[PDB]
Amino acid sequence: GGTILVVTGTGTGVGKTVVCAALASAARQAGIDVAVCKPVQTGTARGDDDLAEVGRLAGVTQLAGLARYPQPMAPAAAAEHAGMALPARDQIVRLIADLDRPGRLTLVEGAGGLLVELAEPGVTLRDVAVDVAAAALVVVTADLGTLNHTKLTLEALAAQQVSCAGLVIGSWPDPPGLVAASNRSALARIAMVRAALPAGAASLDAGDFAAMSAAAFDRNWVAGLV
Amino acid sequence: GGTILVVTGTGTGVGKTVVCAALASAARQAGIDVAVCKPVQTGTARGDDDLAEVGRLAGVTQLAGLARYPQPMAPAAAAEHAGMALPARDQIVRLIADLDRPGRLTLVEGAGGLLVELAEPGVTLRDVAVDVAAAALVVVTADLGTLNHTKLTLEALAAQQVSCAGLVIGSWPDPPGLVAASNRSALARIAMVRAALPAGAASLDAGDFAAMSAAAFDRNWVAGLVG
Ligand SMILES: O=C(O)C[C@@H]1CCC[C@H]1Cc1ccc(C(=O)O)cc1
Ligand SMILES: O=C(O)C[C@@H]1CCC[C@H]1Cc1ccc(C(=O)O)cc1
Repeated sequence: GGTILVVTGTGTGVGKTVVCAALASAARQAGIDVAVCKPVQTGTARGDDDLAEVGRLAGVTQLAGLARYPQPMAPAAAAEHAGMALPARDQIVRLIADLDRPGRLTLVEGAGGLLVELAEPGVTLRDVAVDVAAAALVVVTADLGTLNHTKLTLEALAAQQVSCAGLVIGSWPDPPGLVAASNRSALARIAMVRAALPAGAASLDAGDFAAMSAAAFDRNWVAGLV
Repeated sequence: GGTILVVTGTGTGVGKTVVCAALASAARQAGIDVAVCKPVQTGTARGDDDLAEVGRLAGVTQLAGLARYPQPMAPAAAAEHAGMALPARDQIVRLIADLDRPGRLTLVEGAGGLLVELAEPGVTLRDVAVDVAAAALVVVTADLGTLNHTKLTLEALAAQQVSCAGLVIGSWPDPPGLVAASNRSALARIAMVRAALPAGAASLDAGDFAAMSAAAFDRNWVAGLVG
């Protein structure tokens, strides 16, 4: 196999997808073959499609999903609303395992934070990460409260021996501000901050997004991922 | 001693203080002697004073502070900004132990969420709860994202064998939307939802607050907290 990395976050709406896209873009620009697996998508009624964001922003074509739920809710609630079960754990893990190949960086995107249910019954992205021996990249905010949520997520990773590949600040403000600047220094004291994406990066066109991504990450770190 | 409960939250601004006030009020209405302590208060330059707020709302008079910092930031950053040190672990323990008394419910209000550093080095409200054998009451929101934060918080309590006294929804919308109702149902499957404080509870006067508080908690559960 290659390198499997779950891209999780401290919560919902913290920039997981755009960080997934940004890392994919940087990796592809380093010559790395990149696949993204998002087993479960919700909020499809309003048009959510994080795989398409990755495909458009980063140029990834190996974009694997299993289930799509109309309502913009956590997978379990969206599945309950729709009256249909979430996928099975085996579906998700085998899909990722089949995507994984030598020389490839396979990013795995869940929904919401680390402990949200992704597959029936009650299996999370952390469970999946354990099953496929992935490390976890954790997308954080720079906002008030990020320190607790980041420490909570890192503890939960370590509790099941899922290695933390670093943090990415999903949206970095301009100009920072006292709290954002303080949080960035504090976050760097608990884990490597791999990048801090400029606020609004998710709306860029493909060209600007690739330039942003290459600048966002350390070249050597990206190159060493596989 | 009596019963020590730390009142924590999934994060900042989730209603910890109002919940502390609400529980204090319900317990006082049960005849339970209540003390509330706030090891670390930040935001004094903004006028933040959670003890004064619990006193105003619930009529608690036994209010013990320790460290206070001007800036409305996490304790470590507020202390750093003030050129001050955080308190030491033994100072928070002493502050709580001095309050603990048979038949008394002592509430310890944290700053931000459970894993926030309250004492150097990296000492948290969870560490303090371990030191004083306190259970933890977890204030949650009903908003999108609460489920992950609540499970993260409950796992962190269990990782150190800190009993979870239950959850309190810090603000409950009336009427609830689809997500809030789904979240409350999902929260109750995670742990006991002891109360859901009505939105705007913090704005009530002492009489309406006391009524809301007596209505918000199960009086048997409250009385059961303290022997
Ligand atoms: O991936 C995202 O964060 C954006 C999704 C868009 C639709 C709802 C988001 C999924 C989600 C929301 C709340 C919770 C919870 O833990 O309460 C778990 C997962
Ligand atoms: O008690 C509260 O939640 C209200 C305080 C008012 C001013 C800052 C709040 C404290 C705090 C903020 C962020 C974090 C973090 O983990 O980033 C930890 C603690």
